[PDB]
Amino acid sequence: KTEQEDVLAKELEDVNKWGLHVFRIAELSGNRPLTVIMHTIFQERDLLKTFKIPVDTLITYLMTLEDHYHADVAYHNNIHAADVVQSTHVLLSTPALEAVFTDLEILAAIFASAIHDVDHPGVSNQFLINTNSELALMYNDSSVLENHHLAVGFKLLQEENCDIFQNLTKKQRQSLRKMVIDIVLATDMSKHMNLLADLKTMVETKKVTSSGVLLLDNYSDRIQVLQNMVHCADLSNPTKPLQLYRQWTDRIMEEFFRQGDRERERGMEISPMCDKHNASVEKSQVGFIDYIVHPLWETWADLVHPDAQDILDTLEDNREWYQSTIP
Amino acid sequence: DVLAKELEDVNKWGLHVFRIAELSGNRPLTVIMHTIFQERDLLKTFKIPVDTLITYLMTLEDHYHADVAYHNNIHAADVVQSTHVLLSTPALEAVFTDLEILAAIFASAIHDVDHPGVSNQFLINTNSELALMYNDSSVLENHHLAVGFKLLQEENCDIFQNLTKKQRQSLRKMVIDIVLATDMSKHMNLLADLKTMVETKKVTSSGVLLLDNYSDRIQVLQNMVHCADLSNPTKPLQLYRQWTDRIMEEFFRQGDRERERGMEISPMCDKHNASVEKSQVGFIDYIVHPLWETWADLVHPDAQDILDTLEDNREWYQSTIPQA
Ligand SMILES: COc1ccc(-c2ccn(CCC(=O)N3C[C@@H](C)O[C@H](C)C3)n2)cc1OC1CCCC1
Ligand SMILES: COc1ccc(-c2ccn(CCC(=O)N3C[C@@H](C)O[C@H](C)C3)n2)cc1OC1CCCC1
Ligand SMILES: [Mg+2]
Ligand SMILES: [Mg+2]
Ligand SMILES: [Mg+2]
Ligand SMILES: [Mg+2]
Ligand SMILES: [Zn+2]
Ligand SMILES: [Zn+2]
Repeated sequence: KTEQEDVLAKELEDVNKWGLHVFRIAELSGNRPLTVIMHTIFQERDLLKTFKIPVDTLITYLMTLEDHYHADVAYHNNIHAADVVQSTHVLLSTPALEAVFTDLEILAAIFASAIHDVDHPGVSNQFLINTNSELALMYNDSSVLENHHLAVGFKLLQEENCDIFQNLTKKQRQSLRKMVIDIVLATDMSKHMNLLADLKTMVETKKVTSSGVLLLDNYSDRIQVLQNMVHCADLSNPTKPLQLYRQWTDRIMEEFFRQGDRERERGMEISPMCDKHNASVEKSQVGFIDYIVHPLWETWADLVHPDAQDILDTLEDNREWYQSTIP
Repeated sequence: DVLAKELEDVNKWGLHVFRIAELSGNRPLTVIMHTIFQERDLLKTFKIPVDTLITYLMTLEDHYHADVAYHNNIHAADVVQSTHVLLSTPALEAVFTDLEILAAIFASAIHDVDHPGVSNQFLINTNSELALMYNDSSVLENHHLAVGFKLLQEENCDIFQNLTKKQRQSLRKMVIDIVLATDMSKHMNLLADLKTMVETKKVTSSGVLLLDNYSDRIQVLQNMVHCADLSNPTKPLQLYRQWTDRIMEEFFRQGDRERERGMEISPMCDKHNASVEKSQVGFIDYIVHPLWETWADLVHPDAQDILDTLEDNREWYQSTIPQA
């Protein structure tokens, strides 16, 4: 749903697959990967018809949302947003979750993924706190960027011909709003340990039908699975085909080193992994996997067993790549 | 003058704050904060220039709204002064650092600044910019904090300028934790934990509370400022009556806006159907007494007189309500 001069349709055939080449999509779409992928998912899940979303309204909002991801930020840009959307889209389709979620809950998870880093400045919450930024002042040092991402994502609905939720009922809007806020605030890394703990508890008390489909009894259960799902998608780089992962790693190091440069310039202690003069990119990816990504994904794999087995296997193959390339 | 005479009672529960408002040219927050900072020797302890302090206070007080009947500068001054009294409760003697004392008092002063006179729920329900900015979570309390700290940036307003970097960071953290605890949606959880704190509390031989970690310390300051926020019905009846007038005027004005917007009118906000007596009794019964009873437990017997007044005031408001 954007001028492309190409196609693009061949690549988009993998939109239902892990390891869709999102960088290729960005190139082929004129750097509109978020609009393209979102538009394709909404058509495929029939969400326009279900929620009576005018298509030109959808594309107008997406283009505006995409414009508020910063082009000069190496990792937290429209491609990452497109990536987390598409990954969530795939996770939602997992067999163990078949017919578990409503169309509104599906819509919430996808919308949340799309806005979850919008207007990201390329620095961390802690950098913003430490430098007494207006944003950290606004949000009292609490989930500073995640609060902002939500505010922007919802505020953009008010731009001309941009309110994709105009035909939701008041109650639907309220519920969707609550769910999106819950999901995006859960992408705050400071909540990771708590989220994982609660995911492990969920796995332990897992209930499945005969077909091995999860049974969730209430909002707490459903929102918790959605929170962890989008958190998994946000943390999915190392579980992707290696060539994708390698580029994601290049981008986050570029973004991190730029923060470190800002810290160095202001005589601040340089943050962990943000010192380009003293970095161990490969070692850092292995620690990332060992202490953050594998624990999470092993637990997700548990919840949806064996739906996520190949992802766990790739994660292990990718861990070995970076291991084998430590100098 | 007469103001200096009224301010002699600044260390006592039931200070006539309305009188101080009148006599100070409607600057109760400024004069009471100044008085308390002198009293506790805060300017000396924290190298705060008096011209700075006053400049900040006047700006802060200007940012309370004149046309808001309850949530204005008089309420701010009242919570400041009540917190100030509670801090000096015997059970808490030499428990808190001067920084923690500064944090509680500063928190109280800013805790409702720029209040628009309507509730969080109203702001959420009318899709306000404030609720949009803060994702429906502690909407006004986040706002109060942001504005309160932001005013420090004004010309000659930075009263913390001579705090060490660690001091400023610690103070900022404590003030945030305290003002967020004034969100009513956290009341039951705060109360629930306070009861458990009380159940397991430790005291020295001298009878003073022992609070070993930050979690316990801030928990007590959170509930202290929450009690001061909720202290109207524990005051002499002449004062309590005026507070009741004001909150009802404020609530009915919110109800008027809700009616004009075709919205369901919020509980106790309909000028046509509300009973002040029934409302205040319910307020004491389900919110104020359960909290103050727990506070009185914590510091027993320090708060018994406060609790007695509360129970008298309850018995009083319920006397004109027919009952079986
Ligand atoms: C391909 O590499 C990464 C991809 C993603 C992340 C990562 C960690 C947490 N998230 C979740 C979102 C989040 O909360 N943040 C908060 C902030 C701490 O930085 C993160 C970047 C964003 N994402 C980390 C990656 O690498 C590590 C960072 C230095 C090398 C190891
Ligand atoms: C003198 O009367 C009152 C004085 C104070 C309060 C009161 C309740 C909660 N607080 C704590 C601060 C707060 O959180 N809020 C959130 C909002 C719900 O309304 C309150 C206004 C403020 N303060 C209530 C009083 O009574 C109400 C009028 C009808 C009976 C109830
Ligand atoms: Mg193919
Ligand atoms: Mg983020
Ligand atoms: Mg369950
Ligand atoms: Mg308040
Ligand atoms: Zn992200
Ligand atoms: Zn208040």
